[PDB]
Amino acid sequence: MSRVQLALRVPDLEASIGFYSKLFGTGPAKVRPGYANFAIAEPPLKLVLIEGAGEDATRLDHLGVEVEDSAQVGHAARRLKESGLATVEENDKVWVTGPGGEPWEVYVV
Ligand SMILES: [Co+2]
Ligand code: NA
Ligand code: NA
Repeated sequence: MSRVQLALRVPDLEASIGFYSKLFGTGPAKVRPGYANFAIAEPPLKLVLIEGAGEDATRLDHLGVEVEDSAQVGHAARRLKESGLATVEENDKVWVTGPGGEPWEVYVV
């Protein structure tokens, strides 16, 4: 259906991969320099780890909703705009930002 994407900026990518592998009982789906992600079935979650630049603590990088196909992104894009939110589309993604600055992407992988 759809799942939340949580992207964390972490000070230690390697330590974070080990921790999350244990927490969710599954290994990362993608690993490359400075980046890893996990595709978790239960709870439905795309977890993204971005290595920080000498960061002192983990912080939120961005948030999102991962959907099945482009049509769903388009539907979300139109609904969000009609609701009065300012949006930015990529062509597939739509971006909105919350009042305290937290960015959300609605996207298809
Ligand atoms: Co993302
Ligand atoms: Na979810
Ligand atoms: Na934060």
